[PDB]
Amino acid sequence: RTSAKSNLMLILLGLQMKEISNSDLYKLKEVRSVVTSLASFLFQQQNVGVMKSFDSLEKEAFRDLVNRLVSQGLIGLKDKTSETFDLLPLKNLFEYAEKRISVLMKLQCYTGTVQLSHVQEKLHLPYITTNGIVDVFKECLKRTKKQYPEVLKNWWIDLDNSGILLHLEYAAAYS
Repeated sequence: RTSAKSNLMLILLGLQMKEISNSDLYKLKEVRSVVTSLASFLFQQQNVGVMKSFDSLEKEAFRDLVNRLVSQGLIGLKDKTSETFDLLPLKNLFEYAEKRISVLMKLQCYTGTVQLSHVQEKLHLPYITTNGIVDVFKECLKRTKKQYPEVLKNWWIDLDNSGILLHLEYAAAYS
């Protein structure tokens, strides 16, 4: 249902804090589950003659996951020396998406554009990418459909690198 990257993304979103160090994050039970699962994939992918310890594979998996997120601009490295991540970009992106989706539904809009540059300017996040915004909206839309089945029947997201196109289909009750 969701990629390993987005599972870690959801864990970060739920943490009741604005920042977290690499070491504190790696100690979270939920994080270890995701990491262990990815590590087993990395073990299978090792080339012939290559056999690293599982622990080594887990640390490599964890680094790959965090780097994928930082790379999409979903979270930032607020401090390199202490390896502390800034979680505000992620939480602000989710707030932005939730509000956008909310207003679109209230106006019964079936198709609307979300321009990447607008999101970058609005939240002062130059590093956010379209793939990052897509995953944030997918998660919010998934939650919206679950919480408001009388309003949101179905949804789709199309690509327009300049932005995304949200498609919303409404349920009978809302009309």
